[PDB]
Amino acid sequence: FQGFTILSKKTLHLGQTLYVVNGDLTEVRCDAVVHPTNGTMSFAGQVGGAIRAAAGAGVDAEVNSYMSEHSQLQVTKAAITSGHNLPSKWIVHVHSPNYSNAATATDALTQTIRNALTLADTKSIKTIAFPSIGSGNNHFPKHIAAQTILQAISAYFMSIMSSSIKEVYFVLFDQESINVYNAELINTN
Repeated sequence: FQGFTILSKKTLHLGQTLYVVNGDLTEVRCDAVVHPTNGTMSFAGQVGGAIRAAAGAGVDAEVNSYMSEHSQLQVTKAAITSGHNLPSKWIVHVHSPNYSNAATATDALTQTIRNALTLADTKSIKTIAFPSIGSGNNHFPKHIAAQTILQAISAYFMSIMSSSIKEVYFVLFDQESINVYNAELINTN
């Protein structure tokens, strides 16, 4: 519908490629999209509302059933459901931490990203699209969040034998967040 622009692309040491893209996360054709959420797996805010709108009411049944079987999504943890009417096959729901005046806030965000990627590997996901995580309701400053997330991804790929994940897209809707991710990608290797 709206289309996309690729503002930056960078390949990491062992060949995974990260992209900073302007567009609508729910329009990307990829294996998985990331849904930052809370312990009750709500679809709230700009990103969560858009995901639910595009996925359709069918996702509600699946998320509600997931909680019947698995209880709430604990902080830093991830869970996968189908994407329903989304053009991506899976939704990776992640419970990101809130920012706090402690180094533990960035550690927890690192673990959230590591857990999301690890779970995505279990499905042999090849391409995965992230919104800007941690900025917004979780209140991380934008640069700190982007640094933490990009470094967690770089470190993930250097901490496993191999991964199915070949491409990671940061799909951002505002110039401010594009500028932040573009700047931090330069320091991501």
